[PDB]
Amino acid sequence: AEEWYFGKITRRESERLLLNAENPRGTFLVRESETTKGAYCLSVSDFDNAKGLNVKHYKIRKLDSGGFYITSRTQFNSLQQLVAYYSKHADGLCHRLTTVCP
Amino acid sequence: DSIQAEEWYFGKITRRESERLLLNAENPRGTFLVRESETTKGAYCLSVSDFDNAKGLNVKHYKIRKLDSGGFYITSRTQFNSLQQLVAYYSKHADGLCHRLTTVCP
Repeated sequence: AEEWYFGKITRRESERLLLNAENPRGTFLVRESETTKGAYCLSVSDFDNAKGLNVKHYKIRKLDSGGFYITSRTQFNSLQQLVAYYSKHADGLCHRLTTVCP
Repeated sequence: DSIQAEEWYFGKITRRESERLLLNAENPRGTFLVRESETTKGAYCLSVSDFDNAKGLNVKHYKIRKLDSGGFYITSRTQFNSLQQLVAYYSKHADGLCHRLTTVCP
C-alpha cells in the first residue's frame, strides 16, 4: 500500500513518529482525521523561528464525486495524486512534501 | 543481550518498516515481530499480519507494557515474565489478538 499512508493513528502519534528522528523539513504522512470522520490529515514537519521544530496538520476532504482537496486551488482524483502534487508544489503548505515519515 | 539476538525481535525498526516486512505476500496471517514502540517509551509492540477480503493484507499493532514488578502484558487477562514467554503463549492462544502467532517474520 502507500508508504506514506499511516491509516488510523492519532494526531499525537503522528507527531511523535514524525519527530522521532532528525528528518528534513517537509517529512510527512497521511492519516485518518481523529476529529472529522471521512476526512484525512496530511501531517508535515517544519522549522521556523516562532515554533522551532513543529508539525502542521492539513485536513484533506473527500468530495462526494470522489476527489480530494486541502484548498480550492487544486483537487485530485486520488489521494496519491494529491501527495505526488505537493511533493513538487508547496502552494500554501508550510513546505513541499519531501521525505515519507520513516 | 539475549533479546537482541532473538529471531522474533526486530529492535528499533519503525512502525512503517514493520508493516513493509509483514505485508509481504509470502507471510501467512499471524506472521509477527516484536519491536520497541516508537510512541511510548519503555513499551514494545507486537506487530501481526492479518487478512480479510474486505481490506486485503493488513497489520495489527498491539502495545506491550512492562509492569514495574517486571512483567509484560497486552491485556488484563494474562501477564508474562518475559517477551519470550509472551510470544510462546500467544503462539498457542489468540485470546483477543487478531490471530494466534504463527510465523516469525523473516
